[PDB]
Amino acid sequence: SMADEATRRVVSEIPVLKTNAGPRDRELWVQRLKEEYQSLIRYVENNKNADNDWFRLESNKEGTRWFGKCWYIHDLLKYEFDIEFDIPITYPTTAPEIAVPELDGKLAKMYRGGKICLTDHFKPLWARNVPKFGLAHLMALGLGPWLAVEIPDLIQKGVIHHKEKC
Repeated sequence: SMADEATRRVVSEIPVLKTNAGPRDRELWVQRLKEEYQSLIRYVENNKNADNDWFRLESNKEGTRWFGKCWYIHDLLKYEFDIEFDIPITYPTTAPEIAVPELDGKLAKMYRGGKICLTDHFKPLWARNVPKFGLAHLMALGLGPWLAVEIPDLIQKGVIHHKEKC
């Protein structure tokens, strides 16, 4: 499969997750969060090594609410977006829905309320890999490819503009 190899090329250095638990699952959920943080931090360290440190995330105490920032570079200008998501009760079989609230209503591939609209490929890719993919994979395979199509279009249509903070 071209799809299987493309997926492997993106995720092969991201730690695989194991535990079948969502937010209501007590000690099993705490264990899943250890796998989620261990996978996220290795993905961040790999990104830094590759000059692609493109996001920061934190969570609430319970690990049910995630928020932070992602950066996208185009013609050497770095654009920053605030991101957030909830963990569904049926995680990790169900994938989270990433929101970029500032882009609500500013492009077609966005739902009402700021959730990014992904290709029909992400969801079945996630489903076929349950429960091995986690939040690092959501960023790598979900938000990452979405920004690489949509942010270039927002810049060319002048929908977003860059201003340097110095």
